[PDB]
Amino acid sequence: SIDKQQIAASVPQRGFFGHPKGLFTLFFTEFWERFSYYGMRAILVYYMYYEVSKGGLGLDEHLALAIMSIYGALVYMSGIIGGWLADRVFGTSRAVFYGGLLIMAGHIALAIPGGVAALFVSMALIVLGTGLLKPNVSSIVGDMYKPGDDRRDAGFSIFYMGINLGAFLAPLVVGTAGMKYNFHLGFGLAAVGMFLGLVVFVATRKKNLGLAGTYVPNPLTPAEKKKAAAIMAVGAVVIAVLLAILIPNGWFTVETFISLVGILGIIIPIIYFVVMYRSPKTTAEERSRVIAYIPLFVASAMFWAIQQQGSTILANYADKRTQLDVAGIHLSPAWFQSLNPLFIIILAPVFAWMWVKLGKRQPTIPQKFALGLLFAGLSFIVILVPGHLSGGGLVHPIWLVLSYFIVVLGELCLSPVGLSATTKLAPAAFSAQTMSLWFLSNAAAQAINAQLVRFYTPENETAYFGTIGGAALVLGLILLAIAPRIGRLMKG
Repeated sequence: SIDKQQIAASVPQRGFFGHPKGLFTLFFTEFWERFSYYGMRAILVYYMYYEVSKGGLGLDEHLALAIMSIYGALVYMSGIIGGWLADRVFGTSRAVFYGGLLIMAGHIALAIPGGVAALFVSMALIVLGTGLLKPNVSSIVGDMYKPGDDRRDAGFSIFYMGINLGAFLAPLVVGTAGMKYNFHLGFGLAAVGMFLGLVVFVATRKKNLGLAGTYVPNPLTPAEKKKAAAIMAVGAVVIAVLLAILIPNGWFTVETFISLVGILGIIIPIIYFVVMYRSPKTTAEERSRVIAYIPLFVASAMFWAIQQQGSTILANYADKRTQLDVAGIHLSPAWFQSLNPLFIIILAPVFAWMWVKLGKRQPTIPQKFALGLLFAGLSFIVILVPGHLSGGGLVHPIWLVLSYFIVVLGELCLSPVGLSATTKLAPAAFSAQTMSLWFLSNAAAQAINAQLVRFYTPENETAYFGTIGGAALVLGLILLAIAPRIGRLMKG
């Protein structure tokens, strides 16, 4: 580990609107990575189930939606693996570079002509790449600011703005090109986008970032290196023999893989909670807090289940259930993916002002978890209405827009206090696993979403939206009732 002051001494402190010029490097690196990921994601589901004559892969709609959900789950889990790799072996800067290369390679696999096999390879590359780049790029920006610098909070705020900006612009650019012209063109623009991010990072990181991220904070001992390497070596071999027998006659299929991730989505959080609660490095007070964190984890998972279905289920809804031909123009179904980031950009300052204005009268963190859950459930109730009232046929796009608007209201309640809630209720011995634990509920939600896809049909569409939305409302009411007890248990 290199001293923070010596790190800051290597980084230029000016050059980018009162901020270090390294922020420029990191803002645009992450922007383009998010742009590419969100652009590709906006059209990926359509590319999967559209007929082959339309340039699609011709897969079943349910299979496509399930794969999308597994995709997001694996990406979230990959950030945990990748965060460990930078911290213990690569360094954050080197992780961003290698990750970025893998991401770019993944987009290329989609850009070039190919079938379902090309998609699976692309998925693996992006999952691995995003895991290395996404969590580690945000680690470097902190390195640029010396302790006591009041520009730090402002720097992160600007950096995070690029994530939303990439999320807003991508479906309008990559989505339009992919849907209107050709799918591979859109995937190609995503590849170009990531390439732009790679260029800016590689070319400018030496001067702009200096020593930041070029070191290994927690390197393995020599004995650990041999211990680690053998496990993956044995691990890699063991997986290979299994799949070789399983692929033709097992039979390990994409459905089995989807089921596995669904199994992992339930098992993994359980193991995490058991380990924390049974840990000999925990106090009695901390063990009670872990228990108190359980309903908060469940609420998060329920909320993110609905929210992340906006990129899957509602994506299919925009394409199959929504009147695109309005006002003499044809709306692109991928454009609806721009709704969530747009509403976030506009409403987030309003919510912040509201919390400030409320002051002591503002809801507590567990109550904000409940509010988020109530809004999420409401968004599904609203969404079923038009299809329910109409005998059949497409519905007005205003219903879907409203549904996205409502879930954002819930997101701005739960999400900003999500990590904060996790830190306050996690034992000091597990203080390092705080981000992973918070990410885990979002990952588990998406893994579960994939199992729920089969229930989403035109026949029981009302039942699907109603049961899920109803479940969120019920849990929301329960959480409100136990919120006072949980709030008092929080550290502070």
